[PDB]
Amino acid sequence: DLADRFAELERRYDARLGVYVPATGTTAAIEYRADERFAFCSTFKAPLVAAVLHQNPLTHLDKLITYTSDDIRSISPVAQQHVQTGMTIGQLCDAAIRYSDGTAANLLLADLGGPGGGTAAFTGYLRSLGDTVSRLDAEAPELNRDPPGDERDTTTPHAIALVLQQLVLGNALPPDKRALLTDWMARNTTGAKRIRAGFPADWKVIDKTGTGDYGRANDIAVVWSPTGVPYVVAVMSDRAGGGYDAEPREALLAEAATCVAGVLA
Ligand SMILES: *C(=O)[C@@H](NC(=O)[C@H](N)c1ccc(O)cc1)[C@@H]1N[C@@H](C(=O)O)C(C)(C)S1
Repeated sequence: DLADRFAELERRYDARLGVYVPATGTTAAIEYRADERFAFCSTFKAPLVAAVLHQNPLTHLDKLITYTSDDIRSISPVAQQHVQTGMTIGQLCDAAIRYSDGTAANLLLADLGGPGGGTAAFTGYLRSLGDTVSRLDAEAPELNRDPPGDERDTTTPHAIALVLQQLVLGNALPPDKRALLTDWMARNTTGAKRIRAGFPADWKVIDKTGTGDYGRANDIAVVWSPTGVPYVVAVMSDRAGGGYDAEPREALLAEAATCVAGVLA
């Protein structure tokens, strides 16, 4: 029994786990704590890139953005290396998705513009996709730090799955922009030990991870069966019982995904 297996994993990792897989074709939706709020952490960077792509002509990707020492305020594997030269919008999108670069995401928020350094426009983009649940209130590093239960900077496995479905599988973006977002998530470097780890090699996986304080570990993915049948998989977790410094536990996500993959096979 699936709910029993997820609850077993919660006890194993002293965690709260949320899972959603939308209904499609002949599979019922898979849901576990799917309507409970979890911190976005870096998972927001996927719809952020979509927002930026949607808002501008495709060749806005070629615009050079400059930034300085005081803009590096969070884990930023790429932006720290290019600080002397700047990064184009396309480079920033690439880094935000593939390396979960915090500075890149902060600069992309500013590019979107408006109140809250872009967080309000980001939230408005989600509302345009019918997501009345999610909210972004802060940028990096603050967005990963809200106390357990606080609704700031949260989504739900249900809400973010439906957003990702529209972005990758549906028609939220035109095909060319859709393909850019899909390819960056396909080439993600941070996700090998999460949803990817729970699906057989002959299934295609694209994803965006998130990791935060209070043992937060998330992953949102689109997977394709060996016959090209796609599914959206959202797994979110925290370990609030260990306090602020609780270790995120990727293995929880790998195990949850293995259970999901068993049902979808
Ligand atoms: C978004 O989730 C980002 N999270 C980190 O910036 C955050 N400071 C943090 C990282 C790791 C911890 O143990 C605690 C807080 C980036 N996205 C993450 C991811 O998995 O995608 C990282 C790649 C770790 S950093």
